[PDB]
Amino acid sequence: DVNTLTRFVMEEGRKARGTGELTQLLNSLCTAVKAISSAVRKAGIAHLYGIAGKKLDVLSNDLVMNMLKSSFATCVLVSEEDKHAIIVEPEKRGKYVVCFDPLDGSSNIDCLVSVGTIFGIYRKKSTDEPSEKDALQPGRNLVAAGYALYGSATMLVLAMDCGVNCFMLDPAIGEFILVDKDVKIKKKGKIYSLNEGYAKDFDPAVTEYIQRKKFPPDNSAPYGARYVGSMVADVHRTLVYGGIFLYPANKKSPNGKLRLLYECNPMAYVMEKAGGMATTGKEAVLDVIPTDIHQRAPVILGSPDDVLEFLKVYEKHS
Amino acid sequence: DVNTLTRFVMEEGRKARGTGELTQLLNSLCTAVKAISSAVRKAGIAHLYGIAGKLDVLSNDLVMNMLKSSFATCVLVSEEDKHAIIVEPEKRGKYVVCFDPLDGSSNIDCLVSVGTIFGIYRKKSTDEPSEKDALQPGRNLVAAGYALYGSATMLVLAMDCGVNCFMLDPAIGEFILVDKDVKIKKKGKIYSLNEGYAKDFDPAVTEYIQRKKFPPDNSAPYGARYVGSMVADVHRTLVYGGIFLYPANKKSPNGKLRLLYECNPMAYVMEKAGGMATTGKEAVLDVIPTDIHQRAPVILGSPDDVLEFLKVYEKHS
Amino acid sequence: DVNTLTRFVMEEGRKARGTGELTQLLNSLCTAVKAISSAVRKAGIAHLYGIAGVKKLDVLSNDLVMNMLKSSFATCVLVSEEDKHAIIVEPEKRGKYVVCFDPLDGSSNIDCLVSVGTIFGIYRKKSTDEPSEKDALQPGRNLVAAGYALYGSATMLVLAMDCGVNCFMLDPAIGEFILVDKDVKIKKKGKIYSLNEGYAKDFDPAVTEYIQRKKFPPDNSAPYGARYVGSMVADVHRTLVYGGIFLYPANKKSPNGKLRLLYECNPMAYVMEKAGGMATTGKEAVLDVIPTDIHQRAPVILGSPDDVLEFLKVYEKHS
Amino acid sequence: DVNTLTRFVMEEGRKARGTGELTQLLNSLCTAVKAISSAVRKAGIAHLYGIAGKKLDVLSNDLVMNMLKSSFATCVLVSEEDKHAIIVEPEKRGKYVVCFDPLDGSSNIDCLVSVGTIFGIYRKKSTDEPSEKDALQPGRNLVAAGYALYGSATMLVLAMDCGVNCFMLDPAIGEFILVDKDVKIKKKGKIYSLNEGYAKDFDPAVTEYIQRKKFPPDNSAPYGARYVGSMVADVHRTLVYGGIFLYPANKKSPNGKLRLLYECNPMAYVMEKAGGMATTGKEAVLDVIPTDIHQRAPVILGSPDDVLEFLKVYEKHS
Ligand SMILES: NC(=O)c1ccc(OCP(=O)(O)O)c2c1Cc1scnc1-2
Ligand SMILES: NC(=O)c1ccc(OCP(=O)(O)O)c2c1Cc1scnc1-2
Ligand SMILES: NC(=O)c1ccc(OCP(=O)(O)O)c2c1Cc1scnc1-2
Ligand SMILES: NC(=O)c1ccc(OCP(=O)(O)O)c2c1Cc1scnc1-2
Repeated sequence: DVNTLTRFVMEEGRKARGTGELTQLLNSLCTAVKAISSAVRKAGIAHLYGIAGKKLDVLSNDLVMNMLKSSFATCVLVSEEDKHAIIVEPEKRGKYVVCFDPLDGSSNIDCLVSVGTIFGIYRKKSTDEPSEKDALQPGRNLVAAGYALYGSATMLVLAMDCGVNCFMLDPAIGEFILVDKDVKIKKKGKIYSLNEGYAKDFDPAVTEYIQRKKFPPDNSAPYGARYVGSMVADVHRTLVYGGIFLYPANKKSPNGKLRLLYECNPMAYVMEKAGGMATTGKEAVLDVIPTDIHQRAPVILGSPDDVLEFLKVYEKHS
Repeated sequence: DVNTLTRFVMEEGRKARGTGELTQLLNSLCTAVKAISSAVRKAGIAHLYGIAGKLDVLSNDLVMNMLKSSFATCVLVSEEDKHAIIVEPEKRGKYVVCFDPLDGSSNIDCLVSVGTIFGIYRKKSTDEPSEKDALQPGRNLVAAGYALYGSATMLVLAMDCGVNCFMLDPAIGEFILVDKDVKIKKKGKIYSLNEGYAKDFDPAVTEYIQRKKFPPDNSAPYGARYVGSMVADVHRTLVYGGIFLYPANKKSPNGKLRLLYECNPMAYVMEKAGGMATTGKEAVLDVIPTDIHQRAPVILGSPDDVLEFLKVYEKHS
Repeated sequence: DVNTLTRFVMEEGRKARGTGELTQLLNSLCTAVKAISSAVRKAGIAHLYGIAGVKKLDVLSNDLVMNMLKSSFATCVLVSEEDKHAIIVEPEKRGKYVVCFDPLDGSSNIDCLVSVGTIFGIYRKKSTDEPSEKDALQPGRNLVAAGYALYGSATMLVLAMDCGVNCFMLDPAIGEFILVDKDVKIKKKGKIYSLNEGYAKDFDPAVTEYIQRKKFPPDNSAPYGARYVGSMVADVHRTLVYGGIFLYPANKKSPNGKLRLLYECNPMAYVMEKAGGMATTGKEAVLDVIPTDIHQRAPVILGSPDDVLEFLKVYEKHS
Repeated sequence: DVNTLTRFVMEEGRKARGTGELTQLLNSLCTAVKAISSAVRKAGIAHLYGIAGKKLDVLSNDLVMNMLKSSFATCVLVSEEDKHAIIVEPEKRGKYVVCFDPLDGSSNIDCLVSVGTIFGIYRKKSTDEPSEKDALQPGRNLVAAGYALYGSATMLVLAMDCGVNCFMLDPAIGEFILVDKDVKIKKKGKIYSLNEGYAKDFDPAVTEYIQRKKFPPDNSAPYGARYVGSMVADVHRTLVYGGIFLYPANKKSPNGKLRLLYECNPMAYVMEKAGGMATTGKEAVLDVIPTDIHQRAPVILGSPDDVLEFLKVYEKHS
């Protein structure tokens, strides 16, 4: 029996016996993702080049912002594109807070590298008028999170209490088809992923861990390396094939490089619901209590056995 | 003035004052690429999952059938077939095509970028068409390039007139020229290779990479990128500059990538863009093949970067 | 503020405070319509012609609607022209709704690329017994929702319910039905008449006179223009958009008409009335006919109120 | 062996051993048709209705005009949209003259009625400077003509000396696939098509002919009636199923309503190449010598036996 994102979300929402807001929020997000996908694949670019005689990152942010506002299900929206949190006007306010990266990896979009949209949804905790503070909740409080990967094909990965589910976008009918149910990551993988160009500035624990991947002390087979440079692409591969992904702090970026609210937490949430792990090295990414919407956070995630191994090394140097 | 792949190819073909075969060959290849793109993006997958109650193989079938039906080819070598395919007499043309229908499909499960690579040669002898016709050095290529099915689909075509990039507009199924006579940066800031092979690296590769991470002159270290799909990594190299490596080692003296449909085409694109592509010992394009599926080591990209690698290579030779 | 079919239906369903079944039913129908549209526009036809080295569209369309409706868990009885008998949903997937539909209206002459469409009518099961064909034998007056999808120059879904008639345009770039016309109302009177005049010889006297009045106005006013696509969804939609009248009447040859009551007449009659229009068999409102056979035919004259009323005047003159 | 419009045209052009201009002209027209089709099917309409926060007839004209000019194959362009003939600038001039209707039937497009693009291509016959006069050639001089129908699906019908060929647009790959080769219309059909709302003003010959279709003299079954209201739709159905199409002259319109250069001649050309007929009642549409680029012309076309029958009636009243 075929299942669609719309059908799947509607059913889960029905079981929750709530107001239906999260359902509308996700439906709206889904529509925005399809619009972003269409623009990313360059539909209509011919008109830009004069067949008849805005930047993608900006368009993507506009699509998400507008669809979420018009869903009547949100009150505070934090985007990687905007310096300040966006406060939804009173007549369209809902009880949810959304932190998102409209188009992850767009910086190197020129090379047609895979790009994506990352999102994390929280239920407003405070009763105060909506403000940026409502987005400062630990990832542990997420009600839903995931991402859309615009790679060889477009896929939406949605994680919630019921687990992780993957939907493939069928461009013929503009429908997200459920192709992988209640996904779980491999206990242990054979791929490590990180920008080794930072080698010179790596912390000792990262240096040793990577060394163990290339020169297994037990003389087992060395791990293969992959690093697309786009978090959504690297994380998704990690989910599908297992292994480990790292974007640790650098000497130059003492608090890591990736952002906690819309890059780390969402992926950490997907990973844990898939039976995986995500740590800053000191604690679970999901337990970090944010003080700034754009603060950075180090992150090491993936197969449990792989992350545990890294933590062992980390502890040795602590 | 907008330009399309069809219009561009037709015009160049007209200037050559030939039979029009290469034009038809490229038109057919273009159509196949759009079909592969459509399937790669998973159009119609809903029917596979029961809404009404392999990609590598499909891609090879699309290229094979379109090329044969173009009446412009006589010998077809594919990464998917053990032996060279000989076009039936009634559909034979003067060209030989070596191609990889869907490069990087091995990891297609993670939705990693994939692509199609191709190299076109003019048959050199009047001998009945055979596998030998595809054993020409890349230096003899008349046209070569690839289609990248990434965030968007792009077709990169290299010929004597240079390198031109066309973006596929899915709304009208038309390849739009967006970058003309492309040239790669003299020097980049990104190195690309599977460092998981570190333990088995050749001494020259180990030192070169060490210089990218720990520049002896204390300059900024290079960033690392390795998609795992040749078309994706090579295209990034072309767009941003830098270097790409899939070298040889004691255990793989000739490398892992294939000369005919992976190395030669990319080497050709690189040189036409003012870049370089070496096996370490000689230019990839000068290697004279003896086997259609033979492997070849390859280091390509910005000239200053490749030259630097060669300096290190020489140091260990 | 943009609105989509999914958002619109979800909201209306929420206001009804029910089980959410009709919402799932409509979502599923929507998905099927997009799939039908894709196939109708011939996506992938290249594969059929050997680009890489097959079932009829009416059959595929029926399969799409049937499968999506069954999988919605919101239906129990499905009537289509395809199957002679009503389809009874298996117990484990039964919902409280009954759906009567025409998977691909006008497919008979589809080779000419004439506009085609999907027509549907949704009823709430009334009986307490086991689902059967009988549950589809309700007068159109009992419809909870009805409409059609027109696969013409563009694809549009017209949905009629108590709240009125709303038109959604399918944006192929994102596979989303965009609301472009809200609470639509048909013009009080139009200037176009639509029917197959090839049946002239067998026309009922009332139809003959009425048409005569459209071509040769009694008060020498401007004669009406004629349009007849041959596809009910196309002709009816034009009638809704431009106003006027559509006829597929009965006669000596066809005493009960040619179009089907359950999945052709009732749905269009429902859309017409919700839009402030009319739909009569000549004797009574189409919506009031109590069916005794799921495939029974019914004569139908619908469109602008003033035009239908005028027809009825002529009809009465011959009665 | 699959064939595409691009492949088909390139091959025919090669056999002509010319400059390649008509090939480029057709390729360019093909691209324009795909762009028009995309817009007609309303791709991107979501952006018009605010998903992120120019009329079709005008856009269509712009697409055809721009693509034809940029083909470097034309010198004079006549469109139903522009009062005066468009003269291609010197640096982009080619030897062909094109008369076209960018979007036929767009007047009633609000009802989603089928619409289409009609075109007729002539070779400039003069040696002087390009002018409106170069478009005043009888249809008999056409080198190529046809139309694109944007109906349930999009199809391009191309007629040339080699015959009539039909190509279906596959939206998945934006390719026109040849599905019907060297098409021939039925000797006799069973459908008549005309706006009977003009009955009161019908010419006596038209009145009698239609009367014969409804009340047959040989007691054969009456013809069925069909009238979409869009010439491309009605003419295509006539081609596919056979029969007859009429848009005759009456009391008020002695010269008919449809335009000779970009509506009548192209369809007349398609019909004759398909073994059909097209008459004004007095002579073959293709033999009319135009004196005004926008002049009207009566037209009766379709299956030969049907047109011949009409002509018999016409002669009876002459
Ligand atoms: N525990 C959960 O995962 C949970 C809790 C409350 C919910 O809805 C609450 P509402 O906003 O309707 O008040 C929803 C979920 C999963 C989904 S999917 C669509 N809605 C929900
Ligand atoms: N020098 C060149 O780059 C060259 C030589 C011969 C050619 O065709 C010869 P034909 O097959 O028509 O005999 C073509 C080219 C560039 C292009 S683009 C389309 N055709 C050609
Ligand atoms: N009066 C109405 O128009 C009405 C009554 C009950 C309904 O749902 C009942 P449910 O199946 O949820 O129990 C719905 C409607 C309009 C829409 S749109 C989606 N659902 C409904
Ligand atoms: N006999 C014909 O129908 C004829 C004559 C000359 C032609 O090309 C003349 P050119 O512009 O290349 O000089 C072409 C055709 C059919 C086609 S299809 C593409 N080109 C042609």
